[PDB]
Amino acid sequence: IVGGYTCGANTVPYQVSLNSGYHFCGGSLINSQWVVSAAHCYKSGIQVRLGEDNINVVEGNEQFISASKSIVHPSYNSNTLNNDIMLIKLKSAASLNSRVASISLPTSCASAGTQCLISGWGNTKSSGTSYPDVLKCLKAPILSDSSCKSAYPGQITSNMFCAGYLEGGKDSCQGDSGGPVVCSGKLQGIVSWGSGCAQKNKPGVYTKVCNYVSWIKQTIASN
Ligand SMILES: NC1CCCCCC1
Ligand SMILES: [Ca+2]
Repeated sequence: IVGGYTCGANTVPYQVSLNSGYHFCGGSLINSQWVVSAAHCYKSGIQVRLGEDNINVVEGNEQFISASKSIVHPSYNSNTLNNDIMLIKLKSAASLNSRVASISLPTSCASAGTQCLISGWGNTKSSGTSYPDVLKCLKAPILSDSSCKSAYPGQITSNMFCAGYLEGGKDSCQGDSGGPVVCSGKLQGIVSWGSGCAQKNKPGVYTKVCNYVSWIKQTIASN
């Protein structure tokens, strides 16, 4: 997260770290046994880490649970990044409490202008590289479809939205991939892609979760 702030330990209880020997992506806990992330985060040997603040220190609220299965969206295209969503099932159900909690799926899509909370352990620099270890947060508005399409000609599908600031300075970045965009208590977005981080006229692009609620529920119901 570039241009954000320190969330505070366990203040974002649905935020997970995906670990394969190291943090490589964020995710969102959506029930006791399932996490939503980005398809571009797919890899084998995933351990889901819940209740994290400092990802390099065991602080006492963590639950580490190995993934039993990963399900990338059937129509994920790794070239265009269309349908950038994946589900991860935990080998065992997490113990839900005030610091490890699920986030609600949307019942309706969010509109341009809605303020959202974006979070993660990614790079905090727009040019250099610095990784923070504690969870960072950013409040950002959803941008209009027209401004999003104008920012990225020929690249924005109906399954993507832009959020952030056209002036630059505030954005999600490398390592925030797969993490939450939460607006009014609903998971509306997944950190997906962009051209660099926090660059002028290049806001972050996010997977439009409201398009996938039916798929998420049917998939969970049968797996
Ligand atoms: N806003 C994006 C975050 C996902 C990873 C690519 C960098 C830019
Ligand atoms: Ca920790």
